[PDB]
Amino acid sequence: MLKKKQLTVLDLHPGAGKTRRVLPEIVREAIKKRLRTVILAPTRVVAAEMEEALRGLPVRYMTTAVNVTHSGTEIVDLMCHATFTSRLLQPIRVPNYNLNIMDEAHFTDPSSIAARGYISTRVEMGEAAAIFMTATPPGTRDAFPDSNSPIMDTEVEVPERAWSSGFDWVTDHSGKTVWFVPSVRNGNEIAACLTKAGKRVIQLSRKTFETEFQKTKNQEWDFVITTDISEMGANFKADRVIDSRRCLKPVILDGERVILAGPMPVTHASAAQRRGRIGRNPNKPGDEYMYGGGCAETDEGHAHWLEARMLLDNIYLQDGLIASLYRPEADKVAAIEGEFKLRTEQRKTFVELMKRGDLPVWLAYQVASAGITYTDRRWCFDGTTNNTIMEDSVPAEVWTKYGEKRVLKPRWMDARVCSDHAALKSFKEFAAGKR
Ligand SMILES: Cc1n[nH]c(C)c1CNC1CCCCC1
Repeated sequence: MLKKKQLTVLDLHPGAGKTRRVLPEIVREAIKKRLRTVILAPTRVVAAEMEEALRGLPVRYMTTAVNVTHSGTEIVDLMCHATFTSRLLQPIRVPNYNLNIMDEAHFTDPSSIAARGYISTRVEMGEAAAIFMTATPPGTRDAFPDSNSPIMDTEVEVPERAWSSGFDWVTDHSGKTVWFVPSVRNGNEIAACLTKAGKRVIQLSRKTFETEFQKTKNQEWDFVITTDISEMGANFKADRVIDSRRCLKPVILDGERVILAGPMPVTHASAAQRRGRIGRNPNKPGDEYMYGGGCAETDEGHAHWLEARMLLDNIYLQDGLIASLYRPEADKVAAIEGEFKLRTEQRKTFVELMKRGDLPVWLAYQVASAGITYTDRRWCFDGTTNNTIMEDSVPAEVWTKYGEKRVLKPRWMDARVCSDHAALKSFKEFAAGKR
């Protein structure tokens, strides 16, 4: 696999041992052949699991999720998918790795799509080798792959709101359940209903993942309520998965605003990854998978692929050349390569609005391309009346950096800045000039 000019897709079924068995063998061979290597983890939790599988081997951990005293003799680096893309964008030299390994290469967040695009272009140019590790590569049509032990698959109606009757099977179970919901707010309602019935519930989402995941090992629990983030290598000691089969979809309207459409069906790749949380122990057959809807190709026209093109257009590759998206996922967006390329000063603002400002890629692009500097927050207050942000069914209010109380009304509206209580609190701090 390690030979230059080659991209290999390691597609063994979920639980086959790609991370703990195959990955250390690849690393040993790359070290023997003196190949400068990079290993890409989707989250900080998976990075910690990788250190346990690679313990003893000379690997340089470029993350604070691991506490190691590095010897300085390493030719293998390990970092998260988002860290790789961030360093490419910033004015810091990233080595031209001979071997590029991506674990959980099915991750559809914008920085993961960008990393696949950049790596596959280098391979196509005859410069590097690459290995994409996932049971569900882009374009998969099989929601029910093989597992370590048989799974009981049942199509059933799954509640998406609090309930009084009709779903006895949910609370009559005596094991442990991992329940996938379409959003943070939807999960809050189901958690409240279960807690009222005497159940012990843990909630997981992108912003709380590392902290709350530790609770699954440190305390007794009956249910885990989670968004699609737990599709990226999160492991649990459970015997049942409840899957709504629904997700939210960011959509750009008239190139003017971003809305969160849905809930709508998940892809076959997501359904297989959600199902893949159970049936992992070969000695424990009979884990249950309850699913409440069908699959569809909802990644076509999804804003993450447009945002990935915005990142790739602002990454240096060679003179005026721009990296393409990974071939099996390129038709998900209607975009001309190079149309989002910014000049030096606007690019610097774009990077800082994402890195320090914590704004979504699309929103960061509108501000930077309009010629506005990072600290200038006048655009958060001069939008039209129909862009007013609502807090508890009443217009949200902030004190500006000048000391004036103003209604939050952004020139560009992106629904992700107010999708939950935590997101709106962080966007209020940005509008006030607090970061
Ligand atoms: C380590 C681990 N992973 N998943 C589960 C479940 C556990 C057990 N944790 C409990 C915590 C409370 C005391 C007993 C041990």
